[PDB]
Amino acid sequence: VKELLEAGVHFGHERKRWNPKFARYIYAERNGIHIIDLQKTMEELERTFRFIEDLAMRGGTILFVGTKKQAQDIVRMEAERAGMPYVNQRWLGGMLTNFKTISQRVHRLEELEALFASPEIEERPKKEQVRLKHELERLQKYLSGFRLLKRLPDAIFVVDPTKEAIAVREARKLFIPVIALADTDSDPDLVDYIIPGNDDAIRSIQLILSRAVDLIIQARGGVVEPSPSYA
RNA sequence: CCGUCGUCAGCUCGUGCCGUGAGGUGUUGGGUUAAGUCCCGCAACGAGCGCAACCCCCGCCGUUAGUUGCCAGCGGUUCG
Ligand SMILES: [Mg+2]
Ligand SMILES: [Mg+2]
Ligand SMILES: [Mg+2]
Ligand SMILES: [Mg+2]
Ligand SMILES: [Mg+2]
Ligand SMILES: [Mg+2]
Ligand SMILES: [Mg+2]
Ligand SMILES: [Mg+2]
Ligand SMILES: [Mg+2]
Ligand SMILES: [Mg+2]
Ligand SMILES: [Mg+2]
Repeated sequence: VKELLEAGVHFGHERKRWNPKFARYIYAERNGIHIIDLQKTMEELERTFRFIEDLAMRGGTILFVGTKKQAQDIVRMEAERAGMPYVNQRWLGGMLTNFKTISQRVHRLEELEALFASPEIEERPKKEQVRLKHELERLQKYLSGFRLLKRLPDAIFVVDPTKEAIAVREARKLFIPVIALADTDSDPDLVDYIIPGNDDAIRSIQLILSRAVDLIIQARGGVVEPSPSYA
């Protein structure tokens, strides 16, 4: 499952826009660029996946965090493939720390599902349709992956702990383990299970996500061959 | 019970987040409207009292009804 042709996909980026805590996972600066010791990536995959694999067979949910436009679509395929929740658009404040309240806003979604599946009155004003439809069209935009989540995840898995510091912040306050693919602009000490790698190139996001999705499905009852990606 | 600022676009709440704390946040920000009006954005997410709507008068048309009201037509018409 592990693989070594990762250097055929990322080895890292971003110059002196670095975070000094990450130096322990950096090989050298060549291309005017911080370069990640890929060896140092394997070590942490071994330990991180052990967590994920051990987390797999226990039948426990995982929240998928990626919202930079470089990792936007690629998380949506993969979280569904493993049948687990994600956030694609905005990470709402209090998704975790205020779950019962945020998820009180999925009950409005599930309730819209039914109402627009006929009939429960269509003699409701034309303009109210206009209003309700768009609201469904609005709600749908954000919550499509969060709706699966019906309880606090036993872990969360992140693309950018720097870009999604808020997510990381809530998880911490809820003692939830934090997992993340994360490059040198990020804060290492902040993540429990670290995948020290490029977090912007779609290449790198595909390799590390999918193979982690596969490790999840492998120990969660079955296996399957390849998954969708743009070249 | 009333005047009043003021028919002005405002005033808050629940939870979460922030601050030792008063409190902030949301309610700020772009745009739009008669309006916290609606949109877009966002550690905020919703809820409430207000705005608006629902009620009355007027402007067009219709159905129903035709006296004490009306008279288009015809006939009588002392001439109403
Ligand atoms: Mg990065
Ligand atoms: Mg509060
Ligand atoms: Mg202060
Ligand atoms: Mg406090
Ligand atoms: Mg307060
Ligand atoms: Mg105000
Ligand atoms: Mg205020
Ligand atoms: Mg404004
Ligand atoms: Mg006004
Ligand atoms: Mg309003
Ligand atoms: Mg706001």
